[PDB]
Amino acid sequence: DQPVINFGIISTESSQNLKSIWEPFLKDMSQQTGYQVKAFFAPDYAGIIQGMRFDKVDIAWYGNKAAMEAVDRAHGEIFAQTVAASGAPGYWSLLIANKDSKIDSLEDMLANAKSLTFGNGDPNSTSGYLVPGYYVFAKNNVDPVKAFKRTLNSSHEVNALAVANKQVDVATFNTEGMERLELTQPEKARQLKVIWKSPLIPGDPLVWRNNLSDEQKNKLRDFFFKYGANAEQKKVLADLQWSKFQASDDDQLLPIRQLELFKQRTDVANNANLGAEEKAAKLKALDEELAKLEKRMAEREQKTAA
Ligand SMILES: [Cl-]
Repeated sequence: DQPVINFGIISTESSQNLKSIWEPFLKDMSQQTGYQVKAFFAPDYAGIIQGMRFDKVDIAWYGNKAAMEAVDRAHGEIFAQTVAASGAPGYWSLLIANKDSKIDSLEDMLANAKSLTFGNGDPNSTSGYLVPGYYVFAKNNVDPVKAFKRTLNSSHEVNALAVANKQVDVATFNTEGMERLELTQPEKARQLKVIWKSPLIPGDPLVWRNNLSDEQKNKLRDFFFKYGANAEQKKVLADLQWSKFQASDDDQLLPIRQLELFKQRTDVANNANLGAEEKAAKLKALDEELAKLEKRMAEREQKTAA
């Protein structure tokens, strides 16, 4: 009758794939903390966020956008951040096409959109939805829900396989998923080429529900920050594509929130269906949120100055 920690793991890949690399880690977490740690999977990232909102998920590995939603809607708090095994300070979003495709660039895709099928990402994905949503779509005034022959919304792994198998022409993806696919399904990775790469996205945070007990919070902090001390733990980390965990907080999300608001604002400005007053009202509201955010960001950068 040892207390249970439900650990949410976002659907970047199939649960079967995730278990093979997550189970050794959760077993170590169980041993070190004295809790029974059980994986919580879902079909999409929303399942983890909503699970946390109703206290079915205690702690989770999220991407940055899902962490933002968890903080805003699911009583979440960031306490740690993953660091790439390579030492990279983050990862990147990709657009992928099949190696046989004549689409070889963002311009080729946009120029030919009406003839193409597009695999968009999970709507709570940073690399799969938000990042390309802004840099590829909003900035170029092309709406993925209208521009293509057909669109889908799928996990990273489902998009990669759909492009590999010639079911979708272009899809969103990311560099961490690519490395994983290269390991688990090299025959599929061999069918893929990268036609676009985003700016750097910061490392994924770990988030807990803020009503977790003090004892659980403290033992979890101790576990994450001390992990990687020996060969066994180093192997676990490497298989998860990490080198270590470091301390973080909700302010990790400030630039993510900025990108989210840049996207929403540009999407509203681009929307030719809106009336003059309806548009002006929405943009005023969004610009006030951006002003408040950028003041907070300025405060944080100036305290690092002085
Ligand atoms: Cl699955």
